[PDB]
Formats: sequence, C-alpha cells, structure tokens
Amino acid sequence: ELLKPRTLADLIRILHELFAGDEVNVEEVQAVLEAYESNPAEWALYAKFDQYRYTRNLVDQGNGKFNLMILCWGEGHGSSIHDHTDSHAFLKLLQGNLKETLFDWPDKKSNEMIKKSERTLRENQCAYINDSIGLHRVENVSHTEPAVSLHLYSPPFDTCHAFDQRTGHKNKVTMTFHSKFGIRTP
Ligand SMILES: [Fe+3]
Repeated sequence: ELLKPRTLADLIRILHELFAGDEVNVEEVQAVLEAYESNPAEWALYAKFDQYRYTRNLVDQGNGKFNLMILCWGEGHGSSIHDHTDSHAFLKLLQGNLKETLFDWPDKKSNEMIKKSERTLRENQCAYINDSIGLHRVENVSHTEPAVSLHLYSPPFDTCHAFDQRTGHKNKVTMTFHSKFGIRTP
C-alpha cells in the first residue's frame, strides 16, 4: 500500500519496505519518489557542491538492495554518457532542472553516437532508466541555477562505463562519494 511520503525520512522508510524483497516494482518506486514533495530543509545536509563538477552524496545505504544518493550539479555541470551496470536507476529532481539525453548502445563498429531523444526533467519529476532502455547523459544546462537530484540504484553499484560520443568506445570508471550521511569523505 503506497502512501504519500511526508518527508525525506518517510520516503526512506517507504523505500526500505518497497525493497524488502528480491524484485522491484519500478512503477511503484517511481510513483512514491515522484510523490515526495522536495523540501530543501530536509536534504540540505546532503547538498554539498563542488565548484568544478557534480558531486555524489550518499543518503542511505538501503538494505543491501539499493543505494540512495543526492547529486549536486553546479551551473553547466554534466555527466558522461553512462550505463547503469545492470541496475535500476531512478532520478528525481529536488531542485532545478536537468537535461537527459538518451543514446542506444553502440555497435562494435566505431561510429558517432547519435542521440535518440532528449527531455527536460523538472523539479519533483522522477525518471527511470536501465540498460535495456539505453544509455544516457544527464546535464545541468542552466547558467544561473544549480540542480539537485535524488538517485536510487538497485542493486547498488560503484562502477559503470563512460562512452565516447565520437566512437562509442567505453571505459570503466569507478564512482566515488563526495560525502556519506552528511559527512564529507575526501
Ligand atoms: Fe545515470
């Protein structure tokens, strides 16, 4: 039974219920994420920005089955074109807007990766991707407004691939946490 999360802490409690088992009801998880109305005071502790690139701030380690983190995107900060390592990936905007560009998996032949579509993700919206849907790039294209997003990955993963848009070639990268549970982790 899916109720509206009243606070971020309430959302986290609900997520622990939704991931108590071995499978994932994507539509339910996305609906509850969308229904939490971002309250900046509740997540300020995790919103630790870096001047030069976006940061990943761990909020909850889940039950072994999922990670929940907040990503903080300065003006003009963006990601690589990335996969998600055979995991579910949910992305909910907490502040600002992000552009999501979708790409197909490359062919073996070296070729430019042409976007299949793009969309603007707006405050409180929750998007979803997995490797069967494709690859994506996420960007804060704003010149004036930082963005903050809430990400849930299941299972957790700390490596993925970045893809060279000019060739489709991939390289494994390890993802690091800028902070964990509100504590900066250099
Ligand atoms: Fe992603």
